[PDB]
Amino acid sequence: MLWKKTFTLENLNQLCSNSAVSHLGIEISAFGEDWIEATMPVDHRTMQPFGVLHGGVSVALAETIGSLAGSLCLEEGKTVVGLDINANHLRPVRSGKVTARATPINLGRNIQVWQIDIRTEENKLCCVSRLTLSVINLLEHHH
Amino acid sequence: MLWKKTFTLENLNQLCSNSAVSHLGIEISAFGEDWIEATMPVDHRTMQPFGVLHGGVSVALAETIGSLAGSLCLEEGKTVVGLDINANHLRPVRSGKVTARATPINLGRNIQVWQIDIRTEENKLCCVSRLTLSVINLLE
Amino acid sequence: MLWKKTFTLENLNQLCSNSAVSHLGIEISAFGEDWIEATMPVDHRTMQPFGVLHGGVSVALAETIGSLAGSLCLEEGKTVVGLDINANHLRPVRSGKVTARATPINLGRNIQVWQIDIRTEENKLCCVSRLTLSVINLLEH
Amino acid sequence: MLWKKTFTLENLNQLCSNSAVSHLGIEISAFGEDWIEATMPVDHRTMQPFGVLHGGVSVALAETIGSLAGSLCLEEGKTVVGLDINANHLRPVRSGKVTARATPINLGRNIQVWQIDIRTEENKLCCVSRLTLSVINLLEHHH
Repeated sequence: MLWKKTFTLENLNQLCSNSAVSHLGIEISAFGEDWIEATMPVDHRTMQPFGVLHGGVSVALAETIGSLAGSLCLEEGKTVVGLDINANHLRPVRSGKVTARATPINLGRNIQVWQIDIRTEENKLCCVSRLTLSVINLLEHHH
Repeated sequence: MLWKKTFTLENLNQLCSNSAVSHLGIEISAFGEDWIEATMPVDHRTMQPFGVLHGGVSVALAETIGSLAGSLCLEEGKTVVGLDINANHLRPVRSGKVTARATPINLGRNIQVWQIDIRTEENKLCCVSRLTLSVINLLE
Repeated sequence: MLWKKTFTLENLNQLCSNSAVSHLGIEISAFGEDWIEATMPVDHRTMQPFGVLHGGVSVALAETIGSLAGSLCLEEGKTVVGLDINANHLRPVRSGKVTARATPINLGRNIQVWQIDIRTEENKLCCVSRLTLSVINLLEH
Repeated sequence: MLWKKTFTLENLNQLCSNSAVSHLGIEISAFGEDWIEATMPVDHRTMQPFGVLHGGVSVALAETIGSLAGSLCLEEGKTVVGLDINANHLRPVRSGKVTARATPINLGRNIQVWQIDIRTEENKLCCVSRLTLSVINLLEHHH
């Protein structure tokens, strides 16, 4: 099992409240031994001005679930900071909710690399992303 | 000039109402000869739970302003589709507003590449992004 | 299956000769129903100065196998143009050959997106890459 | 200012000898206060079968010049490792030499981000790239 922190979906969702995450309707929704998922609605909150899911907001979803995932793979007292992200948009989404699944590509001492695949409710791949994170020690004095 | 469509900031801001763009408090805020800017507040709509600007939302800002810029560089009957984007987050932002400026790298017949630089109110670069768009001929 | 062109490894290697591909000692090495591989030695032709495989060169390999894979998924009279590529380097490589496997992510009408994984001799992932290609119709282009 | 190591272009070219850098005909060719350049011939060593400069080889040139630049900004005892790179290929090149310039975007304690722009001898922009580097310390014992 990948995780080093103990958590529940309910506790994760509470932590994310009052932030860009809750503001965008994003919900941490499911997890397994080595992946975790978040969903997000396609509606006026998340669409670009022509009735489709805003591609930039898709990336917001990817960075959210990947950073969360990366932190859960570290012991208490450590967490991650997003360094960079890239993504390809593969198809437009007009309705329903999308689901982003984060899976680890490499978990280093200092650097983590995560894959995030975002799929429509029809299970079609609509976005693929790769995220690079830095591992930080929370007890270091300068923060 | 760069622009092929006529537009005003008020018009552009009306086009973006009741969407992800207005939902994030993003405002199309200025433009020149070959650049255009949008602003976004750093607050509870746009921050991580832990109180810094959400880097994913900076990307949303970047894609908004670059795609808009891309469409303005095309004649009527043509538009753009977001193909890919990448970004580096350079520094944390904890308050104020940030400004994203889109400038063109290459405007081709089929493909456009745009640079987006996002800066803090202290004029510091906090995020850089490159955006690739596909040019589509709607009627033709 | 995946491929729309018939081909052999021998034919592919020959087409690639007297170019950057052969200059780098890259060889098209195996394929399956929906993936294709190339190998590349780690020696003085491909190392950066302090004795490890050069990351940029690893990306040249990725773009090589991804683009070839792309072209083999199209019918005659069609081909691909590299639009962009990105990669993460995961670990240093000091010897042997590395192997790059291309697998498709999405093959659309006008754009193809390809995944490329590069692994060492002990099957360790040393580089991961995504490549974006433009589909061109040679008969109007 | 930017540079923390003392160097000349001859030193740098000496350092790159008998490596992928020399193998590709890449030459360190100029530098200023805030940037450094390298050239590379477009010929059979560097073209793809279709007779244009190999895009992957352009990225090799970008990573080369950015990583070298990255190490030159650091005190003796420290250097860099490539973490990731991305590039867009903007136009075919079929002859002459290309020139790549690395200019820093942000230099952190642990992470550096570099811009590389590659141009043809007509000074047309043919490739833009961004490189992320990790800062390492070579002088730690033991350890």
